[PDB]
Amino acid sequence: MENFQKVEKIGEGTYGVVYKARNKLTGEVVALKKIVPSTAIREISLLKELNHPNIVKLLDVIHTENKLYLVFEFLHQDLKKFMDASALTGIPLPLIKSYLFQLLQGLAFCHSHRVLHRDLKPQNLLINTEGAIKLADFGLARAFGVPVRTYTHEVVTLWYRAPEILLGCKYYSTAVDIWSLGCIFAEMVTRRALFPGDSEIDQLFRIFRTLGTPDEVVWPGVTSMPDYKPSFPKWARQDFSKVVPPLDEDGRSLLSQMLHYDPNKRISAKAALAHPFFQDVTKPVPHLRL
Ligand SMILES: COc1ccc(CC(=O)Nc2cn([C@H]3C[C@@H](O)C3)cn2)cc1
Repeated sequence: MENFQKVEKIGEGTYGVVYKARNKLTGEVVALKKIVPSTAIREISLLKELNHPNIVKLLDVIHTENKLYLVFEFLHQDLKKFMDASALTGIPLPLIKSYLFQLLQGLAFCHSHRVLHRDLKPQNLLINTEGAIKLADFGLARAFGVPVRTYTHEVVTLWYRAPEILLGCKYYSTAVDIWSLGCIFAEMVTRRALFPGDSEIDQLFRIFRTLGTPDEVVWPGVTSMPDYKPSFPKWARQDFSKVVPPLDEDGRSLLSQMLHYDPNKRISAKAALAHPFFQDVTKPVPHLRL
C-alpha cells in the first residue's frame, strides 16, 4: 500500500472506501478501493482478465496484512454527478444514446463471459472528456456480496433492482443488468429516477404502479416466486408515453423491452444493440467541467 500516495477520498462505494491515488513508481493516477476468503481472491483475479473499452480496467489486486485493495483505472466523473450537473437543460439526446449504446456494448461483453454486475447504478458509470462511458465494479457482487447498508451505514439504493431479485429469485441472470440499465436510461431522459423506492416493498409497488402488477399472463411462474404474495394490490399498467414523455417511439420501444417483467423475455444487450433506436447513434463529446 506503501507504493501509493493517496490524493483524495473519491467516495464510499459499496465494499469499503475509494481514494484517488498516485503510484509512487510509475506516476500513474488510479482509484484505489479498500475492501479475505480464497474464493473471493480467485474470483477477483479472473476480473483482471475482463478487459473492454467500456469496462473500468482493474489494474491490480493487492492483499496484505489480510486486507484487500483493488487498483482501478481512474476516470474524472461519474454519471450521477453528471446528471445532477445537467439537470437544468438535460443531457442532450444524442449523448444519452451514445452512452446507452456504449453501456450495452460493455454489458454484451461481460454477459458473453457469464459475468454479471448485479448492482448497477449511476454512481458506478464513469465518464471522461472524450465521450466514453464505462461500467465500474462488474463481478464484485458475485465475489464478495451486496449489503443492506454500506460500510459507512449508507443505505444501498434499491432504485435499479430488477423485480425477480425483489421477489426472491435466487438464481437471477444477466437480465438483471438490462433492467438496471433501462432504469438509468429513463432517468437520463426525464431527469428523475424512474422507481425511487425507499424500502423493498415500496420499490416493488412503484414498479407495479407503473408497469402493472405482474401476473401469470405477462410473467409465467411469477405467482410461485418466493416472496410473491397473492395479496399484492393489482394495479393497471401505464403507457410509456406518460412514463418517459420526451422520448421518441424508438426509445420507448427499446425501454419497454429492457423493462419486460419476465427475465426470459427481457431483451439481451446484444439484441438491444441492433434495435432501430441506434440507427443514428453518434459519439458526441460531453461538456465536462472538472
Ligand atoms: C473529486 O473526487 C472525485 C473524483 C472522481 C470521481 C469519479 C470516480 O468515481 N472516479 C473513479 C472511480 N473509480 C474506480 C473505483 C471503482 O469502484 C471504480 C475509478 N475512477 C468522483 C469523485
